[PDB]
Amino acid sequence: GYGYYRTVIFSAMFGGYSLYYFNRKTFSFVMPSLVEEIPLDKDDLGFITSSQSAAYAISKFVSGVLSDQMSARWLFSSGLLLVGLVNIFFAWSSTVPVFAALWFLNGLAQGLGWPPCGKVLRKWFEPSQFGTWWAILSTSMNLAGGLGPILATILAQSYSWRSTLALSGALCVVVSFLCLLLIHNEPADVGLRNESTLQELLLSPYLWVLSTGYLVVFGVKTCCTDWGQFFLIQEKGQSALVGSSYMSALEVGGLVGSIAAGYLSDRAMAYGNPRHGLLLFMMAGMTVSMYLFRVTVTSDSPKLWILVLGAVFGFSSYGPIALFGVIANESAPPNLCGTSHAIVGLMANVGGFLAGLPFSTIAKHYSWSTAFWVAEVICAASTAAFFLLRNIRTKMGRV
Ligand SMILES: O=P(O)(O)OC[C@H]1O[C@@H](O)[C@H](O)[C@@H](O)[C@@H]1O
Repeated sequence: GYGYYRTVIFSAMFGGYSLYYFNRKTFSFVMPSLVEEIPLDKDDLGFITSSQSAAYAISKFVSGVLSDQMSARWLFSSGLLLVGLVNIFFAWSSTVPVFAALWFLNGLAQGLGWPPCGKVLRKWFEPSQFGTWWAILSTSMNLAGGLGPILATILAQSYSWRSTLALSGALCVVVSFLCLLLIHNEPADVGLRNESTLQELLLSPYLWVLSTGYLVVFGVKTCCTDWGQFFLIQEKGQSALVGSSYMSALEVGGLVGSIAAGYLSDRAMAYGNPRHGLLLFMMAGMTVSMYLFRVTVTSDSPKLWILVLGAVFGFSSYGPIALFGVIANESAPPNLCGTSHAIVGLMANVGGFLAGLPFSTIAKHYSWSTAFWVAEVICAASTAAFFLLRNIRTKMGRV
């Protein structure tokens, strides 16, 4: 029965997480213009991305493991300020080692944003709305990623990427203070108030199936998101604007996938779970759309086909992520939640890392088309393996 605190703190969290994701992907968008200005090869960008992904994986694992020695409001503000500062210092730089270092510091700082977001969510809300509130808050990433790719490309006509990065850093710095002044860790303003072992958890042959299902989906999604603009600009003849709009159309369907995965899971169709069929259909759609994008798209093709393929791929790729997040927590052994998700998140992050330097060097050796061929083959093999392996124990922890 509290008022206006829920609104203020929720808006603050939305803004903060939007800025985090916008900074990471603002490097992602300025990559082509940086390549045009600074003559970077095909394997330095992958090196930078891989370094950032590894740093983010380590930071996220550490922050998930240690989530008690914090105030949940100083950590958030410090992370936002550090991200803004590293972006500002990234704006004024030329060489490759500096880029890699200043982006391994950004990836390290990026791990302190999400873990403290739940420490206020669990305390400011009744436990009957946390499930939907998590899903509502998770769309900030899609909102931030569906606006940047087109905005930066359409603004770079008269202003260089340096101005964009500097302004993004300044905005992050200011919103750091604006969010430190508003977020409340726990309700204390006027006065408000409310067997199992690791051996038996790692040995269950379902955690690794879920984990590899996630190292494959996340790696494929990250590789496609990061290199679709380059695949469109080079090889097949399309302008830079069409390539940028592919990413924005990818996140437009991603928002629908995350917010409708839960709706389609429990309803309609209802060991195993009554979501494997939907998950397999989503994976098959992700493979078919990626194959069609690789083959059908040519120099002469209406942009509507490209946008439709991007939206379909986004919908087919952002659904399994939410499905995995739900299923891992639901099938986790009792009193082992959180630590049953840290491993899954760590392997998803390492799969995202695998789509950096190795993908870049595969493309550099032969072509982009071969790299996407390998990605499609991997996805198809994983889908077939999932389809063959359904009746396995999903009650890990004790039997
Ligand atoms: O993928 P990131 O950058 O860790 O974003 C955090 C959230 O991203 C969502 O996509 C996952 O389903 C959540 O479980 C996760 O916490």
